[PDB]
Amino acid sequence: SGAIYVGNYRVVNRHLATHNDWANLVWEDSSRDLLVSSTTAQGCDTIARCDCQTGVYYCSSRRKHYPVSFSKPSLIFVEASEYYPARYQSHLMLAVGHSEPGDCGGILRCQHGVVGIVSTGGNGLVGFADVRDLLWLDEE
Ligand SMILES: Cc1cc(C)c(NC(=O)CO)c(C)c1
Ligand SMILES: [Zn+2]
Repeated sequence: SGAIYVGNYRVVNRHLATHNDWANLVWEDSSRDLLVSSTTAQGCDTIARCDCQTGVYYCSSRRKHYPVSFSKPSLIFVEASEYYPARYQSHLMLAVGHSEPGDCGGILRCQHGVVGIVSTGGNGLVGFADVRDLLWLDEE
């Protein structure tokens, strides 16, 4: 589980979005596993605006923050899960690291702020949904 809180926006894994998230939906993209809902109060997380390929993510399944290299966001084939059938996930970054279904929502951060959230796993590789192209999160 886990969310980014920037301005009056809340960014979650589409598959872990609540009734209130959908009820207060701003934007979702199933192919990205992303959803943004409107929030009553202001968030404090800074979104990275950068082409960083190194950072630290939180892995709840190890209660540990792992420094990682990660690939640039790309269209990648992701095997079937509880929430999506075997499909091509867009805006996805891969690193070598541990990832279990419940690690979705763990933040990936570089020196600039939040790069994305854990979205995929398996075969000793963690996948993060990029949010750095969503410029509109830094305004209204
Ligand atoms: C955090 C996380 C971990 C794993 C193993 C998976 N599974 C897949 O990659 C697809 O089957 C998903 C969706 C999320
Ligand atoms: Zn950066």
